[PDB]
Amino acid sequence: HHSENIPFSPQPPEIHAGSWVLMDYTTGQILTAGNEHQQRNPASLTKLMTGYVVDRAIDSHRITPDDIVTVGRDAWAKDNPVFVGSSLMFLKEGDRVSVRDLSRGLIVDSGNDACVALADYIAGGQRQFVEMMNNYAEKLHLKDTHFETVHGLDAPGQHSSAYDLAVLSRAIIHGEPEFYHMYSEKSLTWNGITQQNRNGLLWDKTMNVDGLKTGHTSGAGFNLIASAVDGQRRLIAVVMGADSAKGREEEARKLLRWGQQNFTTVQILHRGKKTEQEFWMVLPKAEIPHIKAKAHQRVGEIELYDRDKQVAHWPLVT
Repeated sequence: HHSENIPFSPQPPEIHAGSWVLMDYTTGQILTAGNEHQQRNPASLTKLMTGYVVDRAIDSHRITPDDIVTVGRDAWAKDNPVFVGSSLMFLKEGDRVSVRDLSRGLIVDSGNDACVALADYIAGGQRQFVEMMNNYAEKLHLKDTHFETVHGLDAPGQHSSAYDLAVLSRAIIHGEPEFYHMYSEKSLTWNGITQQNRNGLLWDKTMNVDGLKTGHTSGAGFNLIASAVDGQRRLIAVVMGADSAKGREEEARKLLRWGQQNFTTVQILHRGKKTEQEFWMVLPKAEIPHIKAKAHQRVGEIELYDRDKQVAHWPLVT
């Protein structure tokens, strides 16, 4: 399924980073969070939004992943100082490439060239694509978020928040199914060059992480967006401003592990003896044995209890 405060929530672990959000997928509920709204430069994480515009372009049928795109000199790292040092798909002017293979270059390689080529194809140009990136931050209520460039390079004005990126990540996971799946592909070969997905957590042999993206912000630490499944439930950990690359891996998997062991996401409501609503909730596992629920329409209300404390309330029907 996809949709204030968690009752009797155990104490959060201490988190060594600037900012953090651990969020539930089904509900969007924050399980824990520190300094989550502080404006911080996202660096390459801007590319989550870039992929999202591509996803939404496919979803509205304006493009298709089979569409054959021609690479302008725009999307070629030779002669563009904007690109040197940065990560690339290594496209050449005159290359004819699928939307799909450009989406893989974006995601798996974090290809800055690929962003430009997708941008020109999708909006007709770089600045119109950023207009769309800002329109989709505004639709999604990313109140701390503003973009300037299609790849996050040469963009000192751009900014986001741990919270906003949690929200954007949930929208990404909830979009086109085969788009999100490309975040889990471990490698891409393009024009004779093979490169590795930079998200180390994908190879973790203790979870099912199909996560998003890692990054770094000149003089503001190390950042991460992971997401993990366990059975029928998904968590999203954003970490920002960790000391070191090893920190953000350990802090992100410390968050997700504490999420996984101590909480569950459950179906409270459905169709029966008590609603018209289906309703899902994030609860501590220790709280599951303590939850109690005390013409066409009707006139009472349902009052959900955890132990002897009411938490939420909805009308009573039939």
